[PDB]
Amino acid sequence: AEEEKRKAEEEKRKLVLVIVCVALLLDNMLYMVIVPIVPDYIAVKIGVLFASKAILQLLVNPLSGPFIDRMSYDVPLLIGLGVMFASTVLFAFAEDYATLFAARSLQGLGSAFADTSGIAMIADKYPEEPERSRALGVALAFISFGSLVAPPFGGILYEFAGKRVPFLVLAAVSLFDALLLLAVAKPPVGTPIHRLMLDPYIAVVAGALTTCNIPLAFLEPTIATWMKHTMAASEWEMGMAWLPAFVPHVLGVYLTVRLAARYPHLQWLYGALGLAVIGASSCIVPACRSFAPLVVSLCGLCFGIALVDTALLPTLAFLVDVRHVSVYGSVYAIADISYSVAYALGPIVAGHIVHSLGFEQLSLGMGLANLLYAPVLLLLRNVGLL
Ligand SMILES: CC(=O)OCC[N+](C)(C)C
Repeated sequence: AEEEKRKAEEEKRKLVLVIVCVALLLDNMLYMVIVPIVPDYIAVKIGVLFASKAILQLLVNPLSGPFIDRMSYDVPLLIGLGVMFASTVLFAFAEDYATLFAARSLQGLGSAFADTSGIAMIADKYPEEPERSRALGVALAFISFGSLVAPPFGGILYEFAGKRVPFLVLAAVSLFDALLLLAVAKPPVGTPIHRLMLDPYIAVVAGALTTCNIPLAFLEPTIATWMKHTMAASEWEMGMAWLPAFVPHVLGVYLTVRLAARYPHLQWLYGALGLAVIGASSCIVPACRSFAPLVVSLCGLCFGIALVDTALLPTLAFLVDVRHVSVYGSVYAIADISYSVAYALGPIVAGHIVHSLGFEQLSLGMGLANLLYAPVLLLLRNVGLL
């Protein structure tokens, strides 16, 4: 009678959860597999390429906020996966420099239309605290799986085949996922965004996401030359250095979901612990001389970003549910802005800072920026009262 429709609605919930998580996995695969291929095909500006992706993702998101607010979620998710498919097909036969440039900018456009609406859709069909925390935890777990084990197993199959075959196969996989979303999904006025910068705790979560995401923006185009300069830097362990930093991320997301379920007041405290672990994991970086201490420092850094993201995105959706209209367009767009600011300031400025100032000084300044934004989360003792 009723339980038939309830189990059908549970299937329709879990199915779009698995589909959007696989879409996010392929998205982060496509972000992290392209970066060792563009310097092979040359013939600062490479930083102009990557920061152009991030700056186009920055410029679309306030303009795109009302598009997810004023309309539904299935249409921008379909637009996002379609633009991402077109970008991957453009990367399949990207020959000149302008081809790579336009393809990377369209990948940023697909980011702005896909990732924000996907994290909104996962946080829309769970209007309750432990299930929303579990769903966002599994979403960030697949995002971390992509961004932290996909580039080695993409580069391995890049070595002995080329690039024309596997990018077309992976774009066909992404279009297969988009057609499955079309086959099963079957396709109020919200709160504006120009007031949300004057909304203070939204701004606190935005600054915390930016300071959380700043080490992976200022270390991924940076640590590679620091392998050759100081470290022994074997190729198996230079290419696969980010592979062991996956299991602490899943351990951190399980700890954060478990401490968010058993405790409704310890989101922000373990989030400040996450910022503290990010700051300490940035400060350890000069002291490492051999390989495995650097590995465990990167593992601590990914543990910290897992804690911070899983403790603050349900807090962000909770704050939208408390104070404003229950829509999820512009506020995860503020979250994506908080990603794009760090990933825009990263690749251009990091190499010039290291070549001018030094790498130990940059790492200490980054750790001090983390640990001095750590007393900004003192204010979040007044959220669970609401
Ligand atoms: C590459 C990217 O989209 O940044 C978010 C991934 N994360 C949460 C692991 C840093």
